[PDB]
Parts: sequence; C-alpha cells; structure tokens
Amino acid sequence: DGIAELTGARVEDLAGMDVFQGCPAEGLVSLAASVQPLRAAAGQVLLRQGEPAVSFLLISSGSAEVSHVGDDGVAIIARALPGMIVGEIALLRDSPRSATVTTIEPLTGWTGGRGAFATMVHIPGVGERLLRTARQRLAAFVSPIPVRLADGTQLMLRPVLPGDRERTVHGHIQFSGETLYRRFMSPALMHYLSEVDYVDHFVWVVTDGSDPVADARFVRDETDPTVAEIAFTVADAYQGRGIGSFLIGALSVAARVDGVERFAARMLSDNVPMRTIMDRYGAVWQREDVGVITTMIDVPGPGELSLGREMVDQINRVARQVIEAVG
Ligand SMILES: CC(=O)SCCNC(=O)CCNC(=O)[C@H](O)C(C)(C)COP(=O)(O)OP(=O)(O)OC[C@H]1O[C@@H](n2cnc3c(N)ncnc32)[C@H](O)[C@@H]1OP(=O)(O)O
Ligand SMILES: [Mg+2]
Repeated sequence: DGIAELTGARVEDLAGMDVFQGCPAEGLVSLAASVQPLRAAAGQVLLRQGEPAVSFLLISSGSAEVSHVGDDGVAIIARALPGMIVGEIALLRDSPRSATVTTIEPLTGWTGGRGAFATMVHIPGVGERLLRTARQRLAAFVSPIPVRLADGTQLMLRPVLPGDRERTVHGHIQFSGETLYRRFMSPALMHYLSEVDYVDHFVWVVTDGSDPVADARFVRDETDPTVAEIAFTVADAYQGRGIGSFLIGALSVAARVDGVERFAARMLSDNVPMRTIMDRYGAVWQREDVGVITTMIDVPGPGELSLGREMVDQINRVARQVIEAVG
C-alpha cells in the first residue's frame, strides 16, 4: 500500500551477480548500503578520461569501450564486459581517470566510492574473484611478444599478470605492497591494488614454453617519482644468453611510458654480468659497505637502446596497454 521503501541498491540484485553468490549475508547488506544502481542506454559516456575518479563501476549487464587517448593522439582501446570492474585503479590511486568509458550497448551495474570498493573486497571470497577478473581484463587485450635470442632460443615477453607469483617474489629490492601503496590509504585493498598496479611497480616476465625463465622490474621511488630501482633475475640454465641485456631494454621502454627518467641499481661488486649490463648505459659506480656497489643511470631515450626499432615498438605497445588503458 503506502509503505516506505529503500532507494539504494537491493541485496537481491547484488546477490544475483556470480561474484557475490554464496557470500555471507551481512557482507551483502553492508555492500548494498554502499553502492548505487546504474542504468545506461547504448552509446552513453559513463566515465571521461582526465576527470576526477570518484567512483568505480561494476557491470551487471552490457558492455563498454574503454579508450585511453595519449597526448600523441594514439588511442589505446580495451573492452569492459559483464562482471568486470571499471575505473577502480585511478579511484584507488586518486589520479585522473585513465580512459573514457562509453557503453557499446544497453548497460546496467553499480557505482560506488573508495569505501564501497574497500567494503566489497573485504567480503570473504570476493577479493580473490575480483583479482581473477582483473587478470582477465588484462589478458583479454595484452598478448606476449615472441622474441628470439642470439643462440636461437625462442621466448615470450609479457607483463606479469594479476595473481602471478613474479609480482610478490622478489628478494633484491626492499619493498612490499604495504610500503609501496600505504600512501594511497586494509590488507585486502592493498593486496588488490598491488596486483593490478603497473604505475609504481612494473614487472616483465619471460617465458619458455609458458614457464617463467626470468623477470625484471622497476619500483618507483616514493620521494622522487622520476626515479625507480631496478632488479633482474634469470633462471640459472638461461643465464648468459642475453636475456638480462634484453630486459633492461624492455624495462627502459616501459619506464618511459611510466614517466620514470632514471634507474637506481645495487648489486655485489663481483656480479660481473649485472655490472656489465649497467656499464653499457654509462654507469658510474659508488662503493658502499659489505661488498655492495650502486649506480644511477638515465633511462635511455628513443633510438638509444640497442634493440631494433620494431622490437621497441612492440614493447611500447604492450607497455601502453597495461599502464594506460585498463582501471
Ligand atoms: C640490479 C640487480 O638486479 S642485481 C641482481 C641481479 N640478479 C642476480 O644476480 C641473480 C642471478 N643472476 C641473474 O639473474 C643474471 O645472470 C643477471 C640478471 C645478473 C644477468 O643476466 P644474464 O641474462 O645472465 O646476462 P646477459 O647474458 O645479458 O649478459 C650481460 C653481460 O655480461 C656479460 N658476461 C656474462 N658473463 C660474463 C663473463 N663470465 N665474463 C665476462 N662477461 C660476461 C655478457 O657478455 C653481457 O655483456 P655484453 O654487453 O658484452 O653483451
Ligand atoms: Mg622452448
């Protein structure tokens, strides 16, 4: 009859989504209180590149184009699908929206702020599922680059994907999810952000027959954003084939996209292959205690790397895809 009703999200609608099915009821009651219903026609702009990222979208039905336009006018375009989160990385990093999001067909879902996202990823089972969805979001448009070493070895170069162990297994640089991302804030949230972040921690992985044989990464300095520390690891049997030499090149291409101007490196003074790699870039060595040496080099500009132009363009394409387009 004349009874009062809720105006917000309904648990019944949220619970219909596969990601929440079976979750504790109280978790959904809290979430329902935190998000708002969204219904969009086709061809409608939901989010605009460069704007404040005040919300994320969770898509219940329909799909959208996600288009990042570079200052060079080059458009880098992904697709957001039902069950997918959109806009959440810029939301969590409090940075301008990375891409314009336009529906390709009628769309429905929910919107929410940073607190709603936190509430959502705290629900048991949900954070892990959403990370799998974030993985799928990347893997849908980012493909590995086949490369061949001078000895003929056939490998693939790809960014780490969300959930991959190479994200969290690094022994060379002192840093973690909580230390790197604390400035932006909750374990579940920090984990999620660390797994989906290509801006402050960028990791390349090299595989042989789908098995990782090497990785390299840079970690952005908290005090000077134009500087990152670098690290490399190549499986023993694969060493001395030029992979490390290749990776510092790949890492430089990604750093340029990420606005990293300079790399810091530390190692033992006797690590000959690693010193040699840095020597090629004009390293000036400073001595520290306990057999350690350090250096700082400029990230080589375009044309400066010994990699072919075609190789550089392929790596640049992927780096832009993972940094710029997809969150
Ligand atoms: C900043 C840091 O990350 S420090 C930590 C580095 N990681 C480690 O020490 C873990 C174990 N070692 C590794 O993972 C790898 O060997 C790395 C990352 C050090 C080097 O990567 P690799 O793929 O083995 O090296 P790569 O084959 O590119 O060779 C690098 C250079 O060292 C040279 N080199 C390798 N071995 C020798 C040698 N025995 N004598 C002289 N020069 C050598 C290579 O010729 C090459 O020089 P170049 O520019 O003339 O071509
Ligand atoms: Mg092989």
